Amino acid sequence: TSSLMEQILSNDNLNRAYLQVVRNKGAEGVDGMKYTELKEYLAKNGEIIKEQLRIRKYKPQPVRRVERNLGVPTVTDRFIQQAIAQVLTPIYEEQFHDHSYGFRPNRCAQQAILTALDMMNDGNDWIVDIDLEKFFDTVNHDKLMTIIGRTIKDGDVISIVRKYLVSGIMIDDEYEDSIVGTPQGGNLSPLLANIMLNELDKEMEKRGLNFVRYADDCIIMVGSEMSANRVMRNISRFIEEKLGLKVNMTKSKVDRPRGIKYLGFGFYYDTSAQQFKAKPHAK
Amino acid sequence: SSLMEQILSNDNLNRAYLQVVRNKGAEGVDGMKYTELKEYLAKNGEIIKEQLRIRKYKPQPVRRVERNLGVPTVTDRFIQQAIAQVLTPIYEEQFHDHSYGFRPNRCAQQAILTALDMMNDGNDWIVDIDLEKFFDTVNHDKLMTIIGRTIKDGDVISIVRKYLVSGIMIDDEYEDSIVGTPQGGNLSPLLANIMLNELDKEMEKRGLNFVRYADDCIIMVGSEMSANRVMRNISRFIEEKLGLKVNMTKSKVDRPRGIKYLGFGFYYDTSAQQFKAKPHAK
Ligand SMILES: [K+]
Ligand SMILES: [K+]
Repeated sequence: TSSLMEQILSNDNLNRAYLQVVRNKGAEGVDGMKYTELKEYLAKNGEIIKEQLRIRKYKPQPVRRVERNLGVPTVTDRFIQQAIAQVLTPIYEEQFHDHSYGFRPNRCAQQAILTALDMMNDGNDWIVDIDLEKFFDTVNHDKLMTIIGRTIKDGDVISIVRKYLVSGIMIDDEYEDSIVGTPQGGNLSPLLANIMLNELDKEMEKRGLNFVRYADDCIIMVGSEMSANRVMRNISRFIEEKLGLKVNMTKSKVDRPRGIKYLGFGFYYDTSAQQFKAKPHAK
Repeated sequence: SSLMEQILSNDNLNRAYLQVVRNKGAEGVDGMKYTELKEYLAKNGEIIKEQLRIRKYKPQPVRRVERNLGVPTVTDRFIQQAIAQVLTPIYEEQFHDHSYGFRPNRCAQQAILTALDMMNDGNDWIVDIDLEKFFDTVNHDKLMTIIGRTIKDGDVISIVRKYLVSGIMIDDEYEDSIVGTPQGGNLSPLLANIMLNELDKEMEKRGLNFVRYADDCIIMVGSEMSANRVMRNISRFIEEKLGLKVNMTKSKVDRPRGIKYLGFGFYYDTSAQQFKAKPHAK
């Protein structure tokens, strides 16, 4: 991974990124450029942008704050972000935990719900529901880049990824309202969050915990109230002390499935089926 | 090494019994609880196996439960699961990538995502064909003939036909956006997918953009005239070639806002400038 920048800038990869970003549509960024204008802009500026990226002179624009609050990158920056993610995603898909489901290829929120239901119906129906503050509002950039740097050795890729953090990329959280569809502004930021939170997945696996995670939204299924309180404390301590993220103490809770709201779903006991099932909760 | 001996193998039966216990569920007509299956098979498994080998095993009728469900006895769920475990890998290689219902590693949300991608590519006239319940209308001989193209083991054909007669069908709680283990669906959804795969191949040959979840399919077309023509042609194929029943008053052509599919409604996100989906009011 010492020379990933030229893979990112290859003609095939950039053309795939352009196609995907146009397919994703979305609102315009701070430059007012519509997604239908990207093609003509890159015909004139694509080679200049490649040369700027090669010497770390490309300057991402700040995201446009759009009001749910969204940070929308310019369509040029979504294109570059997508080009970066197309190369890093296969690298990290080999590392990620099978119970991580958010913003990953061939995975979705319903899969996370099904796995959690299997866990609850096996007897692990004490739920540790840890609530985290917004990832990109709180993550330490140096800590994140150090974690990424364990795998990515290409300093040019490290450099532009850091610049996109400063630009304000963030996670579109409409999945919390059970919305299905293409997120806005999420070509790169959800991958970066998964890289950091993959350290949490590894810790929970090391502890033998049953969990599902969707971006920064995790639930842990344990067998007793005493064990649930112990896990709530230990994992909350780990997240704040080792990952430097922030736990919402009042919103985090231990409960039975009936009290959990997760990825827009609630849980209930089906007395005919004699097991827990899930359905969208009232909103 | 026949299909039936594969179904009755020790590894296959043990996996089937474990999965059926894991699936829990209500009792069938014999009153046997899922917690009683282990002891019953310890005592009677060899008799059951012998009866299956010589085509003398008799499935019990499903139990009507109330949304109406037909619940097989837990022994029959076990045998159905044992059959499905061998037939599923065979048919998984024949099935279409836009078939999502009751298949390993596939779910309703994936069908929604694929449909949304087709809609946002400009195919936002939706053909919404409504079929009467598959197992209330399918002709058993027609279904078994389609299955027989692949399954040549007469002992497997025999027991599958007997399960059709017993009344197996498809738990449709996914229509209410419910996520979880269906009741009574160890074998019936696979059989429905085997026949409806004939529709998938016909739609693929016609170059149509579609998604299907069991007997619930929507087709994404570029214009109103094209959508009505597809509705005409595909409804005719379903009735004439598959012998299924199309409900005229419920089979419509509409824009995404008028479609309810797998519990989801569709709307146009003006900020994102694209269609998205979310649970519809119920
Ligand atoms: K959570
Ligand atoms: K339909």
